[PDB]
Amino acid sequence: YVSFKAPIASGSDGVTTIYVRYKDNGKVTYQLPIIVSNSQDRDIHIAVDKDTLKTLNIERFSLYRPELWYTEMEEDKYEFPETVHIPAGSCVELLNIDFNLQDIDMLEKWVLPLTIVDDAKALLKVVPFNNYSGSYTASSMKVYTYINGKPDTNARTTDKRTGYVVDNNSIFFYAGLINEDMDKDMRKKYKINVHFKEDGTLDMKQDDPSNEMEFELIGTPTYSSTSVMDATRPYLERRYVQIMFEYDFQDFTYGGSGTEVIPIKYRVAGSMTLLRNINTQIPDEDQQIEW
Amino acid sequence: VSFKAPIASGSDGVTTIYVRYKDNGKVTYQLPIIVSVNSQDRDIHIAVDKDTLKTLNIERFSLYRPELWYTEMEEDKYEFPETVHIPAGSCVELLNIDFNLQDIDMLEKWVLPLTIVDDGSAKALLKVVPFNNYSGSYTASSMKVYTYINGKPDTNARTTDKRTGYVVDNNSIFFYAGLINEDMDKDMRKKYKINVHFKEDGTLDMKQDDPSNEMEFELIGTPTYSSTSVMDATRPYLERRYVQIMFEYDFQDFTYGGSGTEVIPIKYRVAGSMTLLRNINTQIPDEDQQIEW
Amino acid sequence: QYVSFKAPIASGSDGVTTIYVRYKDNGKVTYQLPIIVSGSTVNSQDRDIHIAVDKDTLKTLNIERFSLYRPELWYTEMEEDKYEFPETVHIPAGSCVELLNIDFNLQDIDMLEKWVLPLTIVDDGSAKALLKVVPFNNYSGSYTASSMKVYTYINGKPDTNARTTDKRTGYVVDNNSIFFYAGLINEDMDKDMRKKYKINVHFKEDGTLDMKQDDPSNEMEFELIGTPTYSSTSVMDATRPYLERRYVQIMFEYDFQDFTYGGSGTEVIPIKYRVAGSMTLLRNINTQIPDEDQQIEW
Repeated sequence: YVSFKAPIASGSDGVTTIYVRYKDNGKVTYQLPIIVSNSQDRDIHIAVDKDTLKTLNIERFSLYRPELWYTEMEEDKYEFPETVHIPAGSCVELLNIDFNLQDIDMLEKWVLPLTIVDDAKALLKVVPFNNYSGSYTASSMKVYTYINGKPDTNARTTDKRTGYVVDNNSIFFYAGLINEDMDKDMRKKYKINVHFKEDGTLDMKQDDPSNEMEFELIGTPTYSSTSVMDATRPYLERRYVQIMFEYDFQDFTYGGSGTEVIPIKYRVAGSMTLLRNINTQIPDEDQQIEW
Repeated sequence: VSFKAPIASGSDGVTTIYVRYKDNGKVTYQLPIIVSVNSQDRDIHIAVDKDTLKTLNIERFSLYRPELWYTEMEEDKYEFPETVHIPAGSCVELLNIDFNLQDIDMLEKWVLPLTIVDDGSAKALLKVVPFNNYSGSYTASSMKVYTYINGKPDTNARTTDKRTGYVVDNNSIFFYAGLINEDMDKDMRKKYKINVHFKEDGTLDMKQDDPSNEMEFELIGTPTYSSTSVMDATRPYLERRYVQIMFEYDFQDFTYGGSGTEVIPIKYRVAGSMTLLRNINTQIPDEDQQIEW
Repeated sequence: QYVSFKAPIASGSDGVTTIYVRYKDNGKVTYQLPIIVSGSTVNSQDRDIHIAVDKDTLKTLNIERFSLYRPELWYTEMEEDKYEFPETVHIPAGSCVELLNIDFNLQDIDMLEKWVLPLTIVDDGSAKALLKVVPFNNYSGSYTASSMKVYTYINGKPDTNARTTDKRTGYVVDNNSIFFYAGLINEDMDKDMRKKYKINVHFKEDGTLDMKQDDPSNEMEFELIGTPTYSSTSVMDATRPYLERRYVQIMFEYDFQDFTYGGSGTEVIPIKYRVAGSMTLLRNINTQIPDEDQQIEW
């Protein structure tokens, strides 16, 4: 039996998360092993399986929740050999998936659905990353509601916010506590592009040119990058990226679509910190990351 | 041959239609019956499609979430002609759906499932949403819900972004007390209805719907409301009409444990305001056609 | 005639029937499940009804209700070592009711799982029962947690703003010990992650509590603050004078860390919390019924 074997096992839906680094013009290669679980010179044929991904979306999220659906990766963003040759004697070969991630919209949950048509499926959730992207701890980020023109004393918080890749040193967030799984046409309006500068200051500007959420940065946001060695595991390095910011924005889409509502102005203030666990015994900058 | 409602259907195939509650709740909804030149005198037969609605409820919500299900509108609350004649040449005709909405329980998500059984040679799942000048989705960001801890309301308050005000009659609506989930078990949910009546003198009447008042609703002070209108800066013909209600009350959540089992009620102090916005396109003389939903 | 099962309460929206069994001396307790012969005529046959465990009906329910993509919400088939019941039940000619004696051995049962005993009548000697076995003691059930404040550690000190929920479930461990999930940890989260936040609460005679984390390595960095206490009080209902309301209030304060909020896999910065306040359990007792189990109004 000929199948695929990713470094980590798939989730409850059969989707495997793969982490690819965004580098120089975002050209990066992922190596997916193909296993024969051999006295034959086998030419294995691989193809994009659009249909398995559609069936999974229906089965998991249903036709009634398309905002939660995985999106098939665009043909212009990837390339892989149609045929993989495993000579007689070998039982393992690698499928080199070459990605071109430049200008990828991380609004979508990109999946590359692969299948062995001639000797088994692989639903690869392609997650680009840089030194500033991932799941930030947002417990010190306070979101105050404007009540009678002034921010209220009572603050709302969440445990984490995702920083999505834009390029090699820029990421984006969804403003305040905006639901990261809300209607895609509506959530793209709350993107905040955050660029990491050499002097330790950040650039924070809304993605929406018309700035319908009326994003307004307060003061000069900053970031600090520090590293601690683990006590228990002495070769493990914990790398922290703390971002400190303050801004105002408005939720003008909470009523659902179509409906024009009274915007709810919010004051977002505090910090968020990203952790990256690195196994400094592994010299490769990508293989050393412990996801 | 198909149907054409003013707004396109949602993610489930259900089209929301807005019908004004008026004089004893008798209102007619004129629903276009489009053709996509018609050289035939066609007699298009319309029927209630109970089965498409049942299939949708199962497919979207499942048999295990009936509290989320759409309810087929009661036969006593609507009437429409079985046959719609579109003469040769016409290509577009209006189906007259006559509703009798008096004493409609807006606890239910009413749907009128229609189908074309004969085109005289297409479905419409109409979610009937009655409205008055005071119903819709109210902004509830200035509404604070305090939990009673050791007999006194706590300092920490909980808020939500919106609450729905459902039609009762022409000048009365209802809300679900505090932050009670508007999609919870229907038998439980109905116990938390607050009837809000808008008087001319600018004051309100707020009383629980439950005669036995099991949620121990107690109005504090006198609830008032303000109704104002502003003309838009950008679009000069657009009129923004605001209705703000100002209230304070106490109630108890005695259903959070599910059903059957008896729990310690959680008393809450609800205090603040809620505001409803209605966008009206002046230059359109009809009071229902000017609304931009 | 139709042969079926008849539990004291009717089944839920899913079709699972909740049965309450008391945790006693080494947790050995018997549940009596009646088997009924319904029909217009009198049973003139000596019927030998055959009962079996129906693994498949439970699997079908789990998939139909929660789907294959939410296994953390799934019911778990009860372990064969925790129950015993006769394979055959004899209803003699004349009778239409007999009882299936289900003998449970609940010692060391992990209440992390929603245990279901799926039963079926394979032969009526000429109907399914999905029993959700819920062990209970005098301290287990759904506690009101509105006075339980959870403060987030911001810059090494607990924040002024507190988060609360309406209820927390106290699950049976033994006859006088229960467990909770620390702070506001989701009781329906990934089970492998969920089990790490168990707090074993033991009710002592002097009115004090023992609160220790179940995880031997204490990865959640649980730290009890001061001495937690409990008070047990009773009020008689005004309207129904034989009804007794039993309250068990537990007063505690502790610190813990949520180190699993990111999902599984990638290691996150733990969020330290200060949990402080009280929780109260209500139990309604019908004093006219002398039996300690039959008197409880669930």
